[PDB]
Amino acid sequence: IVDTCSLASPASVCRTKHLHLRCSVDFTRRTLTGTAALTVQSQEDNLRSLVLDTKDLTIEKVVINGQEVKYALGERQSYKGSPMEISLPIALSKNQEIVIEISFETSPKSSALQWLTPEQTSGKEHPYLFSQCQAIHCRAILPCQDTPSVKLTYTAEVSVPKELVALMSAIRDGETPDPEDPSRKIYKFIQKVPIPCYLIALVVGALESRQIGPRTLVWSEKEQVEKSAYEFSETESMLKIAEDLGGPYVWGQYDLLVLPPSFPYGGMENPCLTFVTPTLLAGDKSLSNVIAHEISHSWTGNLVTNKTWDHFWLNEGHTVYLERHICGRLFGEKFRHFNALGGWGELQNSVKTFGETHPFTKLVVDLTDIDPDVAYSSVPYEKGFALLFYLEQLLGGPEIFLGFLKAYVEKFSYKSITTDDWKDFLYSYFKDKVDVLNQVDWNAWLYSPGLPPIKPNYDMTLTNACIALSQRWITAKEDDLNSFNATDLKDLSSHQLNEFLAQTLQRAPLPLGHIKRMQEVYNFNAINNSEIRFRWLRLCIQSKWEDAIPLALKMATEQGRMKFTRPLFKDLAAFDKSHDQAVRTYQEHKASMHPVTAMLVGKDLKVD
Ligand SMILES: N[C@@H](CC(=O)O)C(=O)Nc1ccc(OCc2ccccc2)cc1
Ligand SMILES: [Yb+3]
Ligand SMILES: [Zn+2]
Repeated sequence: IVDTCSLASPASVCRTKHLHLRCSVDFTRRTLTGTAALTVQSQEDNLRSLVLDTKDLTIEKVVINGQEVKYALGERQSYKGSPMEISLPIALSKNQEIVIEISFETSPKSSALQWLTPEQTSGKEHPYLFSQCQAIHCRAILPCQDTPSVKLTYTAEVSVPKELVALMSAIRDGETPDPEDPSRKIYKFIQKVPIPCYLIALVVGALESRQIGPRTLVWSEKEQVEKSAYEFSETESMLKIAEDLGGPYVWGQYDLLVLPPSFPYGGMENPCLTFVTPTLLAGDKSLSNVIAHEISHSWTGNLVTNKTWDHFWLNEGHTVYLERHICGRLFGEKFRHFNALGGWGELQNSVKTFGETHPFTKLVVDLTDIDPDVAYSSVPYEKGFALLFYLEQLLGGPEIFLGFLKAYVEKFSYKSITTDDWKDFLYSYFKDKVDVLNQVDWNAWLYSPGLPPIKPNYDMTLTNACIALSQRWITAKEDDLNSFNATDLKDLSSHQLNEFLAQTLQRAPLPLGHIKRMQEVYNFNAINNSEIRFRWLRLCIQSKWEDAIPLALKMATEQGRMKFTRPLFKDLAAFDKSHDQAVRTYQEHKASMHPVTAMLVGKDLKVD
């Protein structure tokens, strides 16, 4: 079996067991320079040459056994990058290992990194850097078998300006002055647990920490540290629940790093140090479900890993399932069901957007010649969760299925697996209910496009009030407008307000006068909760409210979480009154945008 997203030699020929990383972070040249010492193990006899993934990497030299060797860079294959075939002096046989030392330089345009000028940061005095390697961007930082089917420990030391701090997806070893006498510190890191390379992460900036748990520090620039330490207080209690569900948390520390507004995702499950968007800082902890989710990846994702990106749903489907149990443990089973039903709604939106026969709406996909960033959506999260939730109900409830979940984590820990490994284990574990398992339409669930063949059962308690109010607005006529009032919101939680807007948004456009009335009675303009403001502005713009144009333009650019930024640029482009300003705003911003985000919005807007 082969990973169609990688150009490297497959795990069935050789495997990287370890990486030693020495490098310094160069803010003036906007480059990472250093050496990548890979311990490779052969899986065959007479292994004379292996191939690594690269993207826009400058190779300075490839040293083996103190001596240089003959390497070659192949032709670029668009988004995949270019294959780097290294020549081995002495032939390897089964399980024989060799260590290879690549001196490399990263391009300023690395799709894995965003370099921020001081003016792009909170503290206007210092620069900032961060990586984001998932899915296949690790090769844009260094030569590697850039596939999730390979796992490896790594050790790292990195030189940065002594006024700054380096952090990695590892335990911090310590800080010492650089060997070449610059004004630089050389920070050290160690990761003892085998991880896929997409989990290698690096941040370099004016970072400042604050402890919020026994195994948790929150890291951010000085001006965010205080609000964050508050927002994520619940973190350790979520960790404890996660361990109960998943088994022991094996990574040692669980730190949190709150990144600059342009971080592309809500969170990245970097081991030991989760990355999160600043858009979670709502000031009432209401978005802590994202934290629960990242915590859950410490088992589903980071311990048991999808073997290729075709089986990405294993990572995310299970993690969303654990996420919603943690929140259910914390706030009640009726809340777990509210969140699950909301997810089905987001799945509905994804299928309608792509189209119900579209290949990206299948649970298991084929990313041959597809850039994984382009296929990314809520489908693997929500169709994967739906399947696990349907199976929970089919097989006798959450207690029974969480037993399966923990056994599943236990069986495949430290491994990389496919949809079949999962399904075959489900059958093994539930060998006493095989006749129940044979009732499920596996082909449709796993391989058919569109909404799943069957919808699970959801408790409606917390959802009913959302439906009542959305339906009143959707069907409102002139003689209804005067009766709407802020008391409508009186008993609705932040989560219900959001779901109200999500439901209303599915029936957009609403009449313009109706949306003006909504602002008039609810004052949604004044809410800064990002999930809620996101959907409110989408509704205003799709309903042709010109006054919402600058609001939407502002949110789309003042932060770069793609979940918010892409749909806003897309709505603004679709609205004739804002189309031109949308396209010009993008073009004026694409230079200081994250590289992947810049590219995706461009394709969205069809610019260039
Ligand atoms: N940004 C993180 C967020 C997180 O970890 O929660 C992330 O997982 N990114 C990501 C993951 C997979 C990708 O490609 C695989 C794929 C397969 C099937 C369908 C769609 C995409 C591309 C990007
Ligand atoms: Yb009426
Ligand atoms: Zn996830």
